[PDB]
Amino acid sequence: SRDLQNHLLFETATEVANRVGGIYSVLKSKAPITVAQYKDHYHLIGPLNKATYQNEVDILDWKKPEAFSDEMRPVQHALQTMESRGVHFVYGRWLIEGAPKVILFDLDSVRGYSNEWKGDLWSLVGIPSPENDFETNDAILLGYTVAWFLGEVAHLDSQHAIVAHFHEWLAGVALPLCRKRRIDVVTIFTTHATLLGRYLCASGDFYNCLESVDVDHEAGRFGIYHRYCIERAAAHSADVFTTVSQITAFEAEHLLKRKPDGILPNGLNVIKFQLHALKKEKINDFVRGHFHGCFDFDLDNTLYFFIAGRYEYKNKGADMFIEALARLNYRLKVSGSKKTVVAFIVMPAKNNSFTVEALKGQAEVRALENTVHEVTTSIGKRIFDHAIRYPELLKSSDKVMLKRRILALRRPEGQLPPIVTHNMVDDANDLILNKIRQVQLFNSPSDRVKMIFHPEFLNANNPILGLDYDEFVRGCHLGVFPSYYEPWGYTPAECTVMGVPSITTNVSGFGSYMEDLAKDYGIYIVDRRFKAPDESVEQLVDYMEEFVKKTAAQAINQRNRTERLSDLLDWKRMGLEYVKARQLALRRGYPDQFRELVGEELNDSNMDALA
Amino acid sequence: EVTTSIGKRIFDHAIRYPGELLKSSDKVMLKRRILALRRPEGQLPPIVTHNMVDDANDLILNKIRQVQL
Amino acid sequence: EVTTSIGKRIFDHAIRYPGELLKSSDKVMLKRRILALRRPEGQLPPIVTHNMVDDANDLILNKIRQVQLFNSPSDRVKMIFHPEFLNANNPILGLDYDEFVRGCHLGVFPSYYEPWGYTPAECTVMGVPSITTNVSGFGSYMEDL
Repeated sequence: SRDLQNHLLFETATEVANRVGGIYSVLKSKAPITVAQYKDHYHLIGPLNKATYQNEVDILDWKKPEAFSDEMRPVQHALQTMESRGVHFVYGRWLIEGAPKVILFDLDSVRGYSNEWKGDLWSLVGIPSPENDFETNDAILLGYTVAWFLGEVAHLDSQHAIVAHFHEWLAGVALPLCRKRRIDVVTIFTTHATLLGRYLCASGDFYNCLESVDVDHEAGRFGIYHRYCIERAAAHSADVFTTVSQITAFEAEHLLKRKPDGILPNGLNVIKFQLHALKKEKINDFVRGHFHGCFDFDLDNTLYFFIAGRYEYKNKGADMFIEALARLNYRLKVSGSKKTVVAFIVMPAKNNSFTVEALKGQAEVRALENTVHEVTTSIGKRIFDHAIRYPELLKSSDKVMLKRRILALRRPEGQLPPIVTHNMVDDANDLILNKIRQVQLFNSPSDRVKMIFHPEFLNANNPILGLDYDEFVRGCHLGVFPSYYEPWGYTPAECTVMGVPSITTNVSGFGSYMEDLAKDYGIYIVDRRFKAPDESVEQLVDYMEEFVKKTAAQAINQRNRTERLSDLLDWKRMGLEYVKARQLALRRGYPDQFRELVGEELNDSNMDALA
Repeated sequence: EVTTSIGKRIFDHAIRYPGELLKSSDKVMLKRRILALRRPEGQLPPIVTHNMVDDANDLILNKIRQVQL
Repeated sequence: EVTTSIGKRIFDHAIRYPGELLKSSDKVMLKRRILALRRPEGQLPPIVTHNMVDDANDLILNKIRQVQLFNSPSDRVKMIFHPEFLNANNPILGLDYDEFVRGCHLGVFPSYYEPWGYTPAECTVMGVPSITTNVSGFGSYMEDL
């Protein structure tokens, strides 16, 4: 009879020590909080990537008697066993804050049992498996191996109750087998999206008619069925099934046919982040360089809005964003407003570096700054040297360079400040460019919202916008992320962690989470789920307008409010949901033993029903 | 302070395209500062920086006094 | 980051008065940073910093290829071709021409046709030894002093 109190934890995922997904970040940022709790009882397991593992893993020698404590011996012999049978792997530490221990199976050292396994899978779970699909070959390989490893452990270990957490389908094949072979681990499966969710939303309706689609048919339609089956099989074979967000839990219910037992939101290592004025000034420098020759508005009266993230035109809501800004521009012209909104779109596209036109802008305004500085320290010297000697300060020499530098700013007649900072490797087909053309936001002086597409990551060493993303974000006034498909939404979340009011939606994971915890705290949530497409856009313009018409003091209220929401997103608090999931996996596995530890019988239908 | 102001005024005119640059406020605190440097008539710049705990006897002082520097 | 962590710990000790000064936290981030510098086996430091819009036909690249200066460790002269004007605000070589020139030791301008040669001349005005030629305008003028 096993120890529920002092248990083992094995977290499995494709991303363990190779950034291939956004799960990499979850796992990496969670390490610290879980390593603190489980110390050397915790291991992450994943497919060894032979291209990268050396940049991320402190390779350890696992055979040395020191490598493991005495109670943790069994894992070591468990590994020992695996090597006998010719299963090669890299034990080691994953070089991140927390430095959790890691088992990385060489999928090549097992590639042999390929056919034998594709078969054994189909004849226990009816999961088809074409040979042209490497990922599933890899995901089956990984699966059989880990299940193998865990049986071994469960065999040798007999003191520790064993929980095994699996993330996303690619690391889920182990889940059916663990249930089939009646292996003595309680299992947990978290999905960070559904295959069908992505695929259905990859064209341009969803959140309404998802409850009435024939999944078996739609998976078919996408050449996905075998992948779909692994994702479902994992979801039913798990003792506890979870998703990262409420919104995704609803998608999972109907697309995978099992109602999630709970939600495991993504937290951040909030210390890792924790200025606005100091950084806003760097954005100012950019704007003067960009609107040189026709800089006709007041920076003390302009607001900076931004959107950022992967370039997913429809799914990240770049379409709503631009459209809403065009409609925000009308409202401000008609209302006769005094303010300007310069709106950045930071979304990496294929590009051929900066446009000549945008490089010049900056260089000429930088030289103006230099000349002014040289000229005024000259006046300084002259005023002071007069005063100290007691008993037009600009000489002709300075006037001439001053004049030259100001003439350098004039721009060709009828030429407007570019809507893009880079050379697009597809100017004609680009979804963003074409959408801001359609709405005719061309940065003309009449236009009260200005547009700036920057199709590349931000680095502080750039000739244009000399900010690192984190710097730029702080410098700004409002983040705008009208996402349509977005299981978590790190960017809005981490935007808020940095003390910057933001707009998300109720169909973002982060959004939906945030909903249950209004607008006074610097988070607006656009309803993209129940209003019609157009009413959603209009609600977005309302939130923007409201924000523009905010007094200097009304804004500093909000800023200060959101900044205090930051502690709500640390793993210190969100990690408690991983604990409910684990402890529900235990309660379900050893119902009897669990009653003895708690002093009664607690309810076991949800993680929240338990606690 | 005065010159960084002049700086910002010259830069803002320029950046916006399309004579006394010292405004009255500056000329004032400038004048005050210059006047506080005036020394009481016939008071020369001292030959010493410190309070001498024996001003009359000190060899150094007296010798520079004797040579009237 | 790590060093000021140490400075803080050393001072705070002494000031309170009355061995691995690097905690585990710091050793991990140090080790990652060191491993991130490992280059793929057999990769030598490029001879060029940029993307050549005609890599195969380029006169400079082809000549340094024909002389086989490939920057391997045995080579006692390293070769860096930087096909672009120098600007302080660059990711790679953050210097203006004038900064870079000054920070070098020797400018080499073996010109064949050059009625003056402002480059070697200004090089010299910035206090840097330089090699020109008796067929360079500036060289010729220099030979008479």
